[PDB]
Amino acid sequence: NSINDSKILSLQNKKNALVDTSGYNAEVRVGDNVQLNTIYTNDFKLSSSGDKIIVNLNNNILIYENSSVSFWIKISKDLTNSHNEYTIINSIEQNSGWKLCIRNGNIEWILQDVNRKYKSLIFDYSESLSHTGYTNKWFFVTITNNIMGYMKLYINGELKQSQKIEDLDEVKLDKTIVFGIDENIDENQMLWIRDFNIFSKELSNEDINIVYEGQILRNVIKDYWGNPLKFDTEYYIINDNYIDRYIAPESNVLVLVQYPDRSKLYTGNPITIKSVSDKNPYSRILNGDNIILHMLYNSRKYMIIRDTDTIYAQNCVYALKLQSNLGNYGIGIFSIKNIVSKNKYCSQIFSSFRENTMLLADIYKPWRFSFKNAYTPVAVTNYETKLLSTSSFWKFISRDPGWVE
Repeated sequence: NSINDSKILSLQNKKNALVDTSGYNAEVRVGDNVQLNTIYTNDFKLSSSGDKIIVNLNNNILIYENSSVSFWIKISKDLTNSHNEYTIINSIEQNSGWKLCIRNGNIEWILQDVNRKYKSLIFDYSESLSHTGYTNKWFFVTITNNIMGYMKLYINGELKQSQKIEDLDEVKLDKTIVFGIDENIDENQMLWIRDFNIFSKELSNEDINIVYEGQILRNVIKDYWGNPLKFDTEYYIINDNYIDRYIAPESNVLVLVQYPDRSKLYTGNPITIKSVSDKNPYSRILNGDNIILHMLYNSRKYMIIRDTDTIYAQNCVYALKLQSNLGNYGIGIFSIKNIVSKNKYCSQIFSSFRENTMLLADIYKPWRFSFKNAYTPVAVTNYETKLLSTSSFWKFISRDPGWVE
């Protein structure tokens, strides 16, 4: 309400064109090579040869003023793992204005006056390409400014930095905003931005979380990178407690096998998700949807099913197995639900076959004619006290163009 009312620029894909739907009619010129609406309706990709977007504002409503800028961004590995500084959004016409820069795993917002003097807010999104970092992951950015002279930086609704801006003087805002990288770049160096908005007020933490919660699309399951999960797409599924292990069948019992090369992310047996009630090929998976899992193992497709008999040693614990006969079988139907978290894109997996179970990974003796131990994904009953266990969190890693190897 009050939030939407203060929007003076809102870049959205309407026809098959990126336009300003704030009502203020800014002119938006998109380069011919720029790809729009590839992951999210209102996203655009900056990868192509010097491709860019120019926004010429047609108003004069808007440093010592109240304003906010928000958008989501996803930066590829090759671009984050570079020592060069890249300007991606620029308002600086002459010497004053603002700009967003990328450099060595850090994202930086700069506000400078005519004398080349500047102040900034910085955030290390890529620890060191760490699993816990945001390299090639969608994350929400928000920058606010107030007449008090403070500019703040929020990431996924969390305040990261605050800065007093009295050191600077003459800072006039340009009527032009240019998206794009001017520096020469390589093939796999790319980034995506979605839902770029500018507000004529300083959004409060409450306001920001409302924007964040509304644009993350809570009912759409997410893959590891933050893209919406899709049917008929291959995924490497990993458990949050064993990020260095991939799912694999031993003696028709799925177990978590350690990666041969700990740096190679795409390791294992790809799993494709199928919809029980057929829809459209690669359509989005919503929470509560019934799904079936197919694993590609040695060039053959198998359906993952829950074992009917419990493993000896809550109450019941069942191992997962593979079945060559594909089709709709209750024992192979699962349900997925996103986990609420600002640090990860994970989900929990449930089965309501004969008893309500939730998938978890832990140490067990899954076999019948053996006492061998193994880290194994299991479907367990009475999981009420397990809802917060990280051992119940699963990540779906897809082959993403922003992470090549």
